[PDB]
Amino acid sequence: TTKAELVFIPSPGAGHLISAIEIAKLILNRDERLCISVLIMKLPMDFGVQSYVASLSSSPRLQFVDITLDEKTVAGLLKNKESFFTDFIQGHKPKVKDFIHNTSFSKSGGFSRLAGFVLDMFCTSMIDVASEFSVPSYIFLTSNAAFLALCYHFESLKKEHHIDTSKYKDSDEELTIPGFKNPYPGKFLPRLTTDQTTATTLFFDSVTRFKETKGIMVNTFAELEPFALQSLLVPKIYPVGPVVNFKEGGNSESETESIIKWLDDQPESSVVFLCFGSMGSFDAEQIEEIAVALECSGHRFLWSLRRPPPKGKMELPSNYEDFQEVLPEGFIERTNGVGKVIGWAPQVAVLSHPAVGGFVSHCGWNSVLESLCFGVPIGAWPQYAEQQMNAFELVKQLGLAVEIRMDYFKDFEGHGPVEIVTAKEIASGIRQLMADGEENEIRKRAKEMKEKSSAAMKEGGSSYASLGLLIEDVISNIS
Ligand SMILES: O=c1ccn([C@@H]2O[C@H](COP(=O)(O)OP(=O)(O)O)[C@@H](O)[C@H]2O)c(=O)[nH]1
Ligand SMILES: [Cl-]
Repeated sequence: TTKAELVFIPSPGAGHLISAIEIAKLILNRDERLCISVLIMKLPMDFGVQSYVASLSSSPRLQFVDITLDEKTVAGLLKNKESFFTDFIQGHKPKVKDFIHNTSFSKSGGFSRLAGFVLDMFCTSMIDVASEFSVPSYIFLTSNAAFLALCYHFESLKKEHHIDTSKYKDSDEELTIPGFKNPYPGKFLPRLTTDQTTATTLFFDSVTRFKETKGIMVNTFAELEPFALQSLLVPKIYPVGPVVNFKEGGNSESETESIIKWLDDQPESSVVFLCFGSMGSFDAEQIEEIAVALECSGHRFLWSLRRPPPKGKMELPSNYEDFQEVLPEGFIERTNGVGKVIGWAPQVAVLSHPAVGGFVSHCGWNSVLESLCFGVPIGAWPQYAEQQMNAFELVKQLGLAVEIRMDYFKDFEGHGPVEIVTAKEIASGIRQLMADGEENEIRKRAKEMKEKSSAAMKEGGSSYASLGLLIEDVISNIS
């Protein structure tokens, strides 16, 4: 009884790999007639993927294959410090076709014909390898539907109408974008839409190749982004989210216990939770401005404070040993019993706790889906990538977040018009986020999304049937 194998090729890096495995197990646990091969690409300096890959146990219907090139080849692929990433992924094209002939599930025997490619956004170069075997490719976007509508619009502005999108940079003119109810102010656009860099022209070349695929799985659900989703036509969109990994309870549990044990002592829906994603940090004078707003607000707070990278290079934000380096004098011993300052945080464990009632966030989409899965309203303080669009959508389109400052951009090169958001903006945003008990109407819809996000994944839900339709078309390639 033959099955169908899907060749998952996520963009390199843990996070993309973890999201690819999450959606892979959703397909395997839904339909017995499918196996999946995840192809891992590893960068040289990526501790974490190396740490995470070693923990991978190959399920009987799920094989994790590592296909990276020898270091001789990879080293010769740093030639362009802004075309590295597209060059690196393309560099694995010959080792992908080798996997198809040797290590894949094909040649039979549980064993079955190859059936499709599910590629990440940065892996559109793999569409051509899938066509050498006369087999359709797919896209799995861990971003949302509104960002796909934004990519289609700016791909059209750049390649079809040949518009120089630099004009919209920090502008006050409002754009009409398919999938956005109200005009989009230019100053809220992600930098990838206005920056004329090398990386963005190669990124929008990948958006042009979205049209060659059979389908696109987006990490959202129909009731969350209804206007953005119904503006997308080619190709067929499958909202299968919210896809999210709760299982990795690890930051291991001993420090989470103290954080959880402390939140257990706080009143319910009373603590506003500070966190800014994997690479989010702040400069000395901005952390200063946050401590004043937190004290001046009067609410309980769990603040995740990480230490910045050296700015030369040097990987991700770290952790402090003591926050005597960072914090204003007396703030620590004055927020005794009301506030706590940590480094890396068990985000899902914190957001699921009943004491947390507000989530100030950079609006990274995985973080947003985690907050909405537990009904926690958001304070929007975006930093990088598409987060400025996530913020504008959550604040102005979905009524699910209060603005801290939507036109904020964290500059890694050492680009923005605003350096410091003030404690007066932070406290006023926090004051509005936790206000009015549970008659806060932004909090009211956050409650609703928790029920709708849970309903979308169970049988009968929009994401459940949409995922069921994705599998049917995948097996329709094999018949
Ligand atoms: O202090 C932190 C910051 C982030 N995360 C986790 O890291 C991911 C961040 O998601 P996001 O979409 O924001 O990705 P990013 O924007 O960080 O690249 C989520 O799964 C969070 O649970 C965490 O556990 N602790
Ligand atoms: Cl967690």
